[PDB]
Amino acid sequence: KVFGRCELAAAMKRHGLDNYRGYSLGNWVCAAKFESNFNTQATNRNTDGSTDYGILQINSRWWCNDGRTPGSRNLCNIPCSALLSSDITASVNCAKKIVSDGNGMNAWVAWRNRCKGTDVQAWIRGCRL
Ligand SMILES: [Cl-]
Ligand SMILES: [Cl-]
Ligand code: NA
Repeated sequence: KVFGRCELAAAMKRHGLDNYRGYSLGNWVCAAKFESNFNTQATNRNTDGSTDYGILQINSRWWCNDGRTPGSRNLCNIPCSALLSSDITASVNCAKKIVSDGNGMNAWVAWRNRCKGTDVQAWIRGCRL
């Protein structure tokens, strides 16, 4: 599913991401925009053989099992394919574990490089939330 900007903002808010660990909703929408272009089916392979999955591009080296990342952990205890659903629940629940592990949203490279320190509230402007 390719989410609209306000549609995704509303779904993220319903799933408890607004101000989760101090990150306002706009940070999460901005991160999703630049990680996946709001596409739940996005996948991208990394140089170490791991793959990033879903709207928030969660990495198989640590967070999910895709059966093809040797020596990897599955800290969210999910198959990576669950992160590609039109239902963002699995992605949100796993993102909450990631953002809580000490490094905050810096775990998302696109957030650090394209959202951090910008007016992220612009990403939810005009939305009925
Ligand atoms: Cl915001
Ligand atoms: Cl933080
Ligand atoms: Na894994």
